[PDB]
Amino acid sequence: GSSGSSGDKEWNEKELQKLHCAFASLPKHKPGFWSEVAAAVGSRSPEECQRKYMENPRGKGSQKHVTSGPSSG
Repeated sequence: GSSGSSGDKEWNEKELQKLHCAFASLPKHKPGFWSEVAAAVGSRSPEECQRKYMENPRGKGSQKHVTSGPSSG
């Protein structure tokens, strides 16, 4: 029947697949990897593709709210 989920800062398959796809299609050895994956993930920003992935890298991962880890940019 009916269904849907609204009200939870999250992406959608279309995005994910785009994030992963690109992330896969495109090399991670590249510089503006985000800018790239962001191309296909246009749906979102390249700076977000990181924040997103960071949460769901592959498995558990690591989250940080206060006093972020090592920052470089």
